[PDB]
Amino acid sequence: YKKMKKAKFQGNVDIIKNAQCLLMGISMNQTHQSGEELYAFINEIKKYTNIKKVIFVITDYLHRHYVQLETGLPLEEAGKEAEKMGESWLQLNEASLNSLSPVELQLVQWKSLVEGSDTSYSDCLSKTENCYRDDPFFQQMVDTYSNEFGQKHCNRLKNRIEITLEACQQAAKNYFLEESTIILKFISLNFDVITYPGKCNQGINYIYNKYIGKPLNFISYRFRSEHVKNSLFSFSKKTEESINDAHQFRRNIRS
Repeated sequence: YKKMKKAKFQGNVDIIKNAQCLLMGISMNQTHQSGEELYAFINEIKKYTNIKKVIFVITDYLHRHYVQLETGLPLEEAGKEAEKMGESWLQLNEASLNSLSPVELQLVQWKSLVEGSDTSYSDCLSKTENCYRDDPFFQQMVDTYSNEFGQKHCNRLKNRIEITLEACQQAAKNYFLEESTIILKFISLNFDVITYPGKCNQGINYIYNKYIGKPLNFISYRFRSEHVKNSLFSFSKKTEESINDAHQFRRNIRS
């Protein structure tokens, strides 16, 4: 026996009621944007019949910075490795993607935003990189992240490879800067509301306010479970492993 997961948006939802296009960045570290929880999300959003379009950005290519750290591969080649994760996500979540209809689905690959589908992205990164040099608030934000996640990653890797705490910090810094910059590419997709099962990335919020000069239309959502007559996903594996986790475990098998 098993309860049903339902999703609910946090705070006043008028921001959704006035929207026609909804965007969500799909993270490879989440467990909350796959399987039951994704289906839960799509179920809730379809209740807002003003939503004609949903955009999912698959955030996998972003991870090449960390995959390079692990593997020593060239960055584009680390990128191919990283894009295996997005293939895993697509294949794990066909049910949810096809359930959106008649709401139109747009799938966006991170690689398309960073490398063209122009010099649109490199221009966007320049703004983010200038901001890191010039804004002590943003510089501290980035530094704080790269120090924290530098540490987490070096301790993850110390026993299996020769690695420096400085190497890990650099990769984490470039990761965060790319992630911060992407919001400048998201606006090109014409979304009206952006959402996530948790708080919005602070890099993303900062860059948006600074260079658009408008409040970001973000709303989070949370999950709850209820007793129901017939509960779905009962044959689902009861193991909360992110796709990044599984792909790492996978790469340990081949050292």
